[PDB]
Amino acid sequence: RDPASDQMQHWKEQRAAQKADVLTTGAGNPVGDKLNVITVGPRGPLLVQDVVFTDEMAHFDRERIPERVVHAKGAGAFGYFEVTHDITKYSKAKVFEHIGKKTPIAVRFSTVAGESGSADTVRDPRGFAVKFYTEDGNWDLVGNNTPIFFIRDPILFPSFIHSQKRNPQTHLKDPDMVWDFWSLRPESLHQVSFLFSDRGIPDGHRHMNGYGSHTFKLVNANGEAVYCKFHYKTDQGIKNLSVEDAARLSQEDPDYGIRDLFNAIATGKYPSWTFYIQVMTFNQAETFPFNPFDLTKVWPHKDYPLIPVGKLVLNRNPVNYFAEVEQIAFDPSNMPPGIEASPDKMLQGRLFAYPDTHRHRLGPNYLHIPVNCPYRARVANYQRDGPMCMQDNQGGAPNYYPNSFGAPEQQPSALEHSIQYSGEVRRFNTANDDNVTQVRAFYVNVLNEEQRKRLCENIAGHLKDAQIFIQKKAVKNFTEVHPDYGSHIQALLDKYNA
Amino acid sequence: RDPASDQMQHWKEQRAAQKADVLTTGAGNPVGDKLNVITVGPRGPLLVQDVVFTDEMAHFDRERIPERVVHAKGAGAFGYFEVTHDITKYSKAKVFEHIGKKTPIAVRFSTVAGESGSADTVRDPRGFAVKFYTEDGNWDLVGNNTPIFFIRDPILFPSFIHSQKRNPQTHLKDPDMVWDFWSLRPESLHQVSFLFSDRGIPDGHRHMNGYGSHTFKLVNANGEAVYCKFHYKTDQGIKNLSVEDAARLSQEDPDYGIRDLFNAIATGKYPSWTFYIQVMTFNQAETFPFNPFDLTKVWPHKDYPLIPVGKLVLNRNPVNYFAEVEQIAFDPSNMPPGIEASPDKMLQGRLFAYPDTHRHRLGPNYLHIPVNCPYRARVANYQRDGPMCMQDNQGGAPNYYPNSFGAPEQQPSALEHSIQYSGEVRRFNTANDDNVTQVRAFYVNVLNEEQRKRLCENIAGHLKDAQIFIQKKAVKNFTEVHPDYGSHIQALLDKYNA
Amino acid sequence: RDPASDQMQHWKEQRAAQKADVLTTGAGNPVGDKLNVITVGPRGPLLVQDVVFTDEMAHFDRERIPERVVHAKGAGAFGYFEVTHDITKYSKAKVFEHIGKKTPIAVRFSTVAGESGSADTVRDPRGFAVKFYTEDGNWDLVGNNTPIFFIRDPILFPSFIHSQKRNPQTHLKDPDMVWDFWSLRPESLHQVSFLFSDRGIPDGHRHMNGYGSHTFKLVNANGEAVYCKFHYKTDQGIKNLSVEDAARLSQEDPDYGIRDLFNAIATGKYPSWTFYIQVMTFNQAETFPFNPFDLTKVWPHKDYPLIPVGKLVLNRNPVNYFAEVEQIAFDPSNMPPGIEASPDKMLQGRLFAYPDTHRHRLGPNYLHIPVNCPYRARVANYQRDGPMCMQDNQGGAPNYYPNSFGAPEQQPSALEHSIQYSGEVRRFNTANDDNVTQVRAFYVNVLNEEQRKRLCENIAGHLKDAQIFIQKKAVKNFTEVHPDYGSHIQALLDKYNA
Amino acid sequence: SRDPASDQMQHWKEQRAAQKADVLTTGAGNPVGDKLNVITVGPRGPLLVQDVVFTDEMAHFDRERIPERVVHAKGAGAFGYFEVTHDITKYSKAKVFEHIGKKTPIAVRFSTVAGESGSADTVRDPRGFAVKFYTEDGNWDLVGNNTPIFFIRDPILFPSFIHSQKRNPQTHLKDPDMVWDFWSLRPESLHQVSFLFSDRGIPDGHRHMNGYGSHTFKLVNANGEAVYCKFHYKTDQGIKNLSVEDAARLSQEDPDYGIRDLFNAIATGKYPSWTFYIQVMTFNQAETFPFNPFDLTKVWPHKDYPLIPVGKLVLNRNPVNYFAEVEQIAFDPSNMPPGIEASPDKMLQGRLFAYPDTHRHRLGPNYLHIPVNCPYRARVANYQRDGPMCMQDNQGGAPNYYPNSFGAPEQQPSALEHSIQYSGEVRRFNTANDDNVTQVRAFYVNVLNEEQRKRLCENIAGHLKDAQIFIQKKAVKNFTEVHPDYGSHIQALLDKYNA
Ligand code: HEM
Repeated sequence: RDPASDQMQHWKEQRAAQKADVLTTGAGNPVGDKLNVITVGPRGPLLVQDVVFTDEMAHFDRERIPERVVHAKGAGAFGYFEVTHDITKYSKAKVFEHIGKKTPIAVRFSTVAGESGSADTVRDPRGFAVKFYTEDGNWDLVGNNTPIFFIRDPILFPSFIHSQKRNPQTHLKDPDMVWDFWSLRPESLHQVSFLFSDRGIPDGHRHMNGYGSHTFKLVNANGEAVYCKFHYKTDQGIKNLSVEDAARLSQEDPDYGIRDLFNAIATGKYPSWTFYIQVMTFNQAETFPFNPFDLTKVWPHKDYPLIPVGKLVLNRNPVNYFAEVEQIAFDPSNMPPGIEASPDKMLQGRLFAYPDTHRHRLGPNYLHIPVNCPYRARVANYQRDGPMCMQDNQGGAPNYYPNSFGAPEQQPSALEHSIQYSGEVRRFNTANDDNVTQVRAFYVNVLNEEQRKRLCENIAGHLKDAQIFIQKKAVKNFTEVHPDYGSHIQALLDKYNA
Repeated sequence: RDPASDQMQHWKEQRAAQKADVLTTGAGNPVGDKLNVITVGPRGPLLVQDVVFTDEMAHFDRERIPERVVHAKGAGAFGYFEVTHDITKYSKAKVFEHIGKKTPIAVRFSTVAGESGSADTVRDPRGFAVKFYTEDGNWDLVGNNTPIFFIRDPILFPSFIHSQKRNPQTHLKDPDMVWDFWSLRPESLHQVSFLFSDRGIPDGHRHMNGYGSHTFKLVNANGEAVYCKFHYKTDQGIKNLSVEDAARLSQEDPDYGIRDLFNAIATGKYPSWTFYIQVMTFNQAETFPFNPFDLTKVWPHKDYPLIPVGKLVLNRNPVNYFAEVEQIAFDPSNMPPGIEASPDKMLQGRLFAYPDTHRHRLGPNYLHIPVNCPYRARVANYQRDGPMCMQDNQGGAPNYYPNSFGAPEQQPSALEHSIQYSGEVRRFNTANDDNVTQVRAFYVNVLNEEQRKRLCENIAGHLKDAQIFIQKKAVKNFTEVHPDYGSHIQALLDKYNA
Repeated sequence: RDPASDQMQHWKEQRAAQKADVLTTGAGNPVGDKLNVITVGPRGPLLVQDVVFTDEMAHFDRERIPERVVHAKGAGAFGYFEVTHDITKYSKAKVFEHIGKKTPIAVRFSTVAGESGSADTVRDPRGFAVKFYTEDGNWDLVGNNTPIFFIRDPILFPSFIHSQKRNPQTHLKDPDMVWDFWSLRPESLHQVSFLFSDRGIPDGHRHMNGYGSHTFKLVNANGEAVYCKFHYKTDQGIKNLSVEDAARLSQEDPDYGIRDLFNAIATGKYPSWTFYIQVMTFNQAETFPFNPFDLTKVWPHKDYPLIPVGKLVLNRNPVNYFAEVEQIAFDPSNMPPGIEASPDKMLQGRLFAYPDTHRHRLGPNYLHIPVNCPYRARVANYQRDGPMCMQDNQGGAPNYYPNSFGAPEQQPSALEHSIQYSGEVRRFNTANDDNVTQVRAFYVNVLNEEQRKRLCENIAGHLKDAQIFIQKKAVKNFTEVHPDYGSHIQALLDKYNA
Repeated sequence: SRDPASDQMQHWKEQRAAQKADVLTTGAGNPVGDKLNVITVGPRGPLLVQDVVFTDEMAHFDRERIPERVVHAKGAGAFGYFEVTHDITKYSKAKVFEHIGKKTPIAVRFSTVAGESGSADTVRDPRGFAVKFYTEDGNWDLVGNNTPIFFIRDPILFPSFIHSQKRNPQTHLKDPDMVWDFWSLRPESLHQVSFLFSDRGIPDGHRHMNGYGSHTFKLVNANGEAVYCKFHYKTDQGIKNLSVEDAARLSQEDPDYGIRDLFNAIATGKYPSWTFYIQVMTFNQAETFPFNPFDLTKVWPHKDYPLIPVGKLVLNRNPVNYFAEVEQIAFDPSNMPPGIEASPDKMLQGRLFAYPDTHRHRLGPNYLHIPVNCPYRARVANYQRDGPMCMQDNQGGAPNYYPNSFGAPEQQPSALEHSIQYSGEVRRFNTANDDNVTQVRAFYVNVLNEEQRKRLCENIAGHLKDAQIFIQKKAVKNFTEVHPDYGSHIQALLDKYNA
């Protein structure tokens, strides 16, 4: 009797008021009997000329595409972003042009490590990907529910993902892998501390915040630029699940977040987020006491306050999930003029990985998929062909550039902003950037002892199943942040170890 | 110039009287400079943040799809099929519903053995596929320029195709392979004789006939059935290129068939074909002097004369060749009600092979591409998902059948025609059915002494390159068709063997 | 300190005393630093010439392949099959040739509806696939832990699967879908009663049986044929979990089946199964009160007793799960001489489905994958090419049959059995084919009073969520099996709809 | 009395010295009783699904084809070795150059450029000359051409140039407007177009042509010192070309002339060889070079940069299966062992991405598991896993994350990349107006005699004539800037054609 459990009945109401459609093959031929197969006699074998069977059976056999290598389990919704404040002094992006402008958006939430059948309510970072359909093209802000990440170099991302997933022989989640990587890489202390905090299991997707995480770049109409951070905080309030609640729910309803989001929109409780930016000038980036492009660190609110910008509103549920959610593609490199990448190593690597994996998971022409289409921008270029090529393939337009025959032209208004760099082209070590200073501020200044104990309990509940030498180096890293942090964990580890 | 050479100039005189479009990325983001790459300094290395380069380059790297395993080289056009005579007593198909009914058609000609770079004017059968967009879905008549073929059992087709293409080690056309298989399978004599006659290299595609080759089955409104052939003869006249003419044109213009057909439609010289059918009753099927479903045999006109039905007209050149011709897919299994298959073993195998290879060459959802979409029918079934799902995926419609929720329903007016078959289920040998009779009639009656000489010499020019024991068995088959036939070729071979 | 948790340390104890391997790219180039990405200066952007990063990131972007459309969540193991008795009177199959002959096997257990991330201890059928690498090629016996199935016609299979999986709009398991199809298809009664009994949730894969379910056909050396059923019963004893235990484990260890099997093998507690068959002669097939090819029916033991055959033993864990378990493919069409298919419409449908779905999920040459390779037979034929062709591609052997150059030859002894059938070619309706007779026997004779209580409880526990009109027609089906059956369920349903 | 290619099926059979035929099996190894007749219900009845033999063979026939190479689709392949003759360890520490007399297996694919899988070999086109070294430090792919230069000097123009070299997107026909509108708007193409439309446009097979790395590369020695090098391999068979008349004839008579020619030469023992040289430019001379030494449209003059010998390439083994060993072979310019790196050549930078990207598309994500692409002389050990058509053991139970405490593969600092300092703005620097004419004039006036200049002009005219007049005018102005005689001679011919 919930809106999700009645969707077939609601879809019906319209069909009772018509007749049914005629059942057809894929080629549109009417089917006379699709409940019984063609055989010679009632007890005879099946015949090849039963095309109706093979046509439907062969499409069933190809229903599955590869799930996302990460963030495989998720839920999608649609709505709009509305400007509420003028930040045209920082970014000339059309999406910020004037107060009151609405831009259609697509959103997909997710976990990270679990695959397409896992539970929603498990401890994991929560993906929060937003796709803005602007006139200067699509702007993908592929954020998640934390301002930081576990690593600061993108070449370590496949290893970290491997360590979070299944053992390659046993196919089991391996704590030895999980904490051997985290202990050997102490830059994860910051996001690990956030991961095992209360915010590690949000109460559905509507009660959590979202962050672009990376430092980005904004460019105004004068060609001047600043660096920035994208925040969108829930208007529904920060709400989490205790580990007792999510465990029950992980079995009771592994699709808790999907059901919650669909039911909420289906009854008009349209969720919303307030969209902010932090701004840091180039001079301020030269005097920041850390690397401003270090994904393990936040811009403190005192020195870089939140400037409000707008509002994210989700008011439409997907009609077909596979078409509109499973096949949606977010590319962090989808950035319209007035918004550019920073030299954040992690973001730099993301600029390659997403279109690369999307050409594998979906296909070379994945931007032709309806939800991925920049349907508010006029696409015209010199790319042609590819498997599953749709529309007119830009027809008979000349396919080489430059040309003398009227094909599209570049326009200097969309050219990037120039930055001077100097240095050797090599691999600079960032393993020993500051790993504990901002974490100590998190352990002492952000949490109460009620949250400190739950956090130390949350880590010890899972680290206990790793090897003792791993716990040694793990605790060693927590004591460098706070001796309270380590010894608190160490006592609880002494408990499970007996 | 000819309308083919001027196609870029004409596009300029239709579009380029306005401003030029905006050159964008795949995601629609405008591009300021698509002529120079992003580097650090004028002589510095390339940067990953030049995603404009990666967007265009990665799509270029993915343009190519597998060519057709056969008939890789061809040309496409579009037009209509119009009804001129009433054959509704034979077939209830909506395509012949009333005289004057027009149906949009898609057509693609082709050679057979050559790949995408081969020449048009070479000795080879000529594919002639026609796609009818009917209200009952698409009907694909995937014919060629001969009423017969080389074999009568589909299990030998992959080897015959292998024998006609490149040697697996040298990648060269091997005459040993061609005539070893042909001498070992004398059922090929009928189509080998047609291949080496003047028709083997028709003057383009407008000057050849088209045939469904196979015996088909027609069903009227009262359930009664008849067996039929599909003929469509050229209205522009039969015309053939000579050996020196085609050899020269293979050098001067490999794409002769493309250019000729394109320019004809472009100068309003629309080619056309007169549609016919032969009808054979089920009682006549039992009295037929051969297997009536034997693809190596014709139905003689004296005993089974042609019957007018309609006309085929091609009057629209493709706008983008890749999207409309290279991506087009014809399935002989695509038959609307009133048109069914016969027990032709060859056709029986083709029922599986085409939708099977199309899921590979194009993809599981290849019917979603525009030219293969049945855009005059209403596709409604319980198939969902698949790679590159292009439509709404039928929304939130119930995906299972039967169901109590108004989803599509089978209609019993589309049921197939039921007939009894007699015998054990078993591999029946057709290798030594009649191989020579209808070939002797082709040699003595269909040709004159001018055409026999030119045909015998055409065979000798290719058979001479195989080994002697291959020439021997080949002559043994030709001598078995007619003594003058075999001795004629043996005379030429002796000359070449010197 | 179970062997699963200590897999990495055990692997390192085999290192120990070996210097670790040099870390390379895909092309074998040694890597200097795989922990830091190339940039222009310590805080400059990323460079395309960091091929090491791209080489690794691009492969991580492609790790995932489509999961199985059904039976996605599974566990694999290896061992052997040993012949214990003499059934050469029935089957000339070399896999049964002598008592004591050992044939290697590979096995995969699985759930059905859950996808890759789902839990093991849920109510579902349990796939039990066995691949026999025989000297006559591979024999795939793709069974599950029940001798019957929900349907008896393969064209209903996509819809049954669709109704068991997620709603197309909400992406949630939909009880209306599950029971609308089940209520409208009473042929599901027999397997539904099994599914919701105690046997619906086995305590791991070692404590369940396996059945081929379908009728098969055995042929001996003298051409005599008989029909057959396959049975292999667990020597570890049938053991099932309560829904309370199963629901609890689905939160603790969703991989309960994988862990129990991996650790049982690794501690030498090899599970085993006793392989049986039931034999029905063709004369008994026509006298049989039921249709001996209806997948919803069993063969009663009193009239067709279990004939012992051999032993299945699993004594080796997989080394790489993805390479050995995820990529393994079973085709019921893989059958050596002495083992044939029956006119069982369901099996007839499966003959096409598995190779079809493996060419998509895995690739056209998925038989080249080692676990799918028939490494005890010599593959030699005229198939060539295909994407990712890995072996010698059969070198430079003549690729056409027949030929005169000593290529592989057919041998007539491997010919199939020839039956004569009778009747039209048409779709015969099998919806009302005795849907209750063997179900009432299951309720009355097989079960005690407790089992009936749990059965009706497990039924009403899930049917409670279907619409009232869906419950009525469902209770109608159960009451047709037995008035006590459907009234006990109805008595429970009213306590749920209150 | 027939070339070895013709007799290959006969030679295959007689290799079976009275062996007895292999048993015909399905894909899964099941013996086939009758692969000549399909299963029917009666002699005149319809086909049955339980004929698994027919479907198994047919469905694999339906999937034989893979996408062709987006460029260089038409070509031939051969295998052999590279032998070191001189000591260049002063310049590079590559194991393939380790000591004099050291041999390394090589695989080579020759190719044309524009035509697809069915085109003719003896047509005017650049010739691909890719060489794969299976060294103990992994594979070294040297993906070269038969010319030391190219048409453009920025990788972003390569798709547009290739498009303008292939078929018109509506008519599927070759288009002179497309071809000569791009070249005339991009006058950096002058240098390589002149080489194209000279006598070296249609070589007489693959054995009678040179090979070059074209790009400037970098060589690093054992001390960490680097230079800028050019790779050269010269035919030991002599420069030999086909006339326009004979090339036209052979394109019809024998479309696969080069494939056949190379195969018979190896099969009769006439193994072709190429002497491997290197040009060497220090970093000081790099700052003094009158052009951009990383400009792919320019060569280092031999008088100023002489050839230093290294060894010879030798092709002595034909492929056994063309599809598996030639059609499926994959060369990646980014396959470079230590002691060999890339220069900031913008064209080389784009190719670092394109080939492994296009190879994951054409062949599949795990294309390095294909044998002819396998670096079978080095032990692959990394933290990559799974993927479509995972072939070997997938590295077993080895830990799949780095760093790790369980003895999995480790980086070694001896393979670390050479470091160069760069300075400037990060932006798009224009190189369209670099020197486009200086070396083009040297080739027109000195490398060619009067007889070759006429054939050169007649080849440009015989093709450019089919373009529109306004394209001919801007094209001649480009040739005029090379030399007035150059532009005037072409204009003299074009006026004859256009009448
Ligand atoms: C018309 C009926 C059926 C059809 C069309 C069908 C189809 C399929 C398909 C497409 C797969 C995926 C295979 C893969 O991707 O690896 C599969 C898996 C499987 N099926 Fe069915 N199925 C049917 C009924 C059955 C029956 C009757 C049984 C057993 C008696 C069964 C047992 C299994 C098992 C065990 C697997 C998993 C194989 C593995 O572990 O890799 N199925 N089926």
